[PDB]
Amino acid sequence: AWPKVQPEVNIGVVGHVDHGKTTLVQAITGIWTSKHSEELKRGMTIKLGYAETNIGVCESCKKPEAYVTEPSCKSCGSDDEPKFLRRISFIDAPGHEVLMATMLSGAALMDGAILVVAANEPFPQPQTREHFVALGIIGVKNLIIVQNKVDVVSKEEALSQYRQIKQFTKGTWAENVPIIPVSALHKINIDSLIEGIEEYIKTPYRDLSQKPVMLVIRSADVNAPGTQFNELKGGVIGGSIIQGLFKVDQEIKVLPGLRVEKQGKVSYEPIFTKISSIAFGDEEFKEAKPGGLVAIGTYLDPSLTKADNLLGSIITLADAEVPVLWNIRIKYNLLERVVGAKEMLKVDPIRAKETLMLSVGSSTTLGIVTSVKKDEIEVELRRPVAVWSNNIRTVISRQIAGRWRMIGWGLVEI
Ligand SMILES: Nc1nc2c(ncn2[C@@H]2O[C@H](COP(=O)(O)OP(=O)(O)O)[C@@H](O)[C@H]2O)c(=O)[nH]1
Ligand SMILES: [Mg+2]
Ligand SMILES: [Mg+2]
Ligand code: NA
Ligand code: NA
Ligand code: NA
Ligand code: NA
Repeated sequence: AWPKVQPEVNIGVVGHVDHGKTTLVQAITGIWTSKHSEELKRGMTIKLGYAETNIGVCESCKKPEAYVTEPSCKSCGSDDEPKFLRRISFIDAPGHEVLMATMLSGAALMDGAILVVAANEPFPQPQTREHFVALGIIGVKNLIIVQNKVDVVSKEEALSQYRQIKQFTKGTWAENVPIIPVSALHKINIDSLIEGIEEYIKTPYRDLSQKPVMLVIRSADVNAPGTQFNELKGGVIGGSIIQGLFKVDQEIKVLPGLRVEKQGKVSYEPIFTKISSIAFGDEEFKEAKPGGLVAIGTYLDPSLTKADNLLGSIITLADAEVPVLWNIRIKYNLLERVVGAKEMLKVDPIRAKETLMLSVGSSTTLGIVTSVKKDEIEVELRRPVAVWSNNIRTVISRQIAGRWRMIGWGLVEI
């Protein structure tokens, strides 16, 4: 039979609102992650979506139909058992223009991505561009472009759009990114997509000797219906491990941690705890490695792990030396244009005293620019950040026309 292992790779699903991201994740995994009525009432799904699947190959059948997402070869007309390849997970990022920050949060977890482009809409829509550029900046360059909703357009329309997309990727880092036509709704040509995922989004090399670091996704910020969060022994903290590994019974800390407030003075103090259990999907494990949304059981009271006063952005081993900073220095670069805006806009230079939004790991923090000199800024953060490394790229956003727009990026210098 097929093994039960944790997912070994995270694949983002990005693109403009209503282009078919959640439907595509369903076509691949069988799982619809969002709540239909909530989406109806709000006109959007604000949480990240998360789902998993095993991937196999029927070695007798021919490709792409030989690829399967369950232990059967019936889809390619064979009674043989498919060979297990790997388990993968998807991170369904919101496409709505008011939700870039959430997308950026999700993007911190991606090892690769699928950009979903609706065939029946003008390419490229504002969040098509914004998400594409964000992926570029962050370094999620193992990309597949999917032309979705091919069932509603003619061959000529699809061809025309294809030419637009080729023209778009031409002369960029994505010049050789494949473009795969599908219908997510009708599950048309999904096997070619799986084939593409195996070809273009290889599981990255993981150096398990690195210090363990996990980026935290608060439970209120994610729809992960398939992942067990058992509070029997205490609060469960979900997220994704970006380096090293964690093990049951290990001592860990949540950083920046708990908001304290002693005599007008405000600080965030680390929350130490211990791993009581580790879960992926509906299975328990002795250890957890990068890839997948892991559920780390602790011995903490759930009232703490769910608290607004807990700034839980990362988890590390208890021994880890991690600066927690209220004021940071960033060596930045600005985009030329506000790529996510409807109007054609140049991004203005960074000005002292302006408010910026900083995406660091899975966290989002507003800050005031105290100093701007050359290609470095100093910013006083509304809440501190935990800087677990010297090589950390933050994404910079600015409020424009009542929405937060990505305008650039930088290195957090410590
Ligand atoms: N005709 C057609 N409709 C689709 C397809 N994929 C998604 N849709 C529809 O388009 C709408 C947007 O899909 P959704 O996955 O919610 O887009 P998201 O906002 O990017 O997650 C939904 O009503 C889907 O039923 C497709 O391949 N063909
Ligand atoms: Mg959706
Ligand atoms: Mg139909
Ligand atoms: Na599956
Ligand atoms: Na198949
Ligand atoms: Na990544
Ligand atoms: Na068609």
